[PDB]
Amino acid sequence: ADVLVKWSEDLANLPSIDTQHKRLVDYINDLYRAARRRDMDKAREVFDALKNYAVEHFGYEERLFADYAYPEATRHKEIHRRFVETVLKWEKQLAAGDPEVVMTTLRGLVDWLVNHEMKEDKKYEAYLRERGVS
Repeated sequence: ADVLVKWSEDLANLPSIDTQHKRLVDYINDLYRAARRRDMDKAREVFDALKNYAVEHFGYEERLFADYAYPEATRHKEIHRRFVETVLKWEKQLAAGDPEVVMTTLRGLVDWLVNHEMKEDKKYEAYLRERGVS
């Protein structure tokens, strides 16, 4: 009753990646509690940490892609870039348009965790593991 997103064995990936993906999960759940609270101060605070961390995380994945010539680097990097664009837009709508904007961004963040952080990222795991990345 408290949590929006939970870890799953299907999200599990390289251990260094898990560390970062787990942090995104916690930020999503933080934003969820802030919206339930409800509490726009916290929501904007959490959103900023989420925004910065997501960008750092995308930076780390792209560093691995480049170093190891991951064949789908270009597509994956562009998906990240498009999401960051989206995130900047949400940051504008969330400051402080309505309070239900935070709900539309939570809907977007759940979709992103399920379709990207799980489904899309899982694609790089074997290739990188093969080459000694963990």
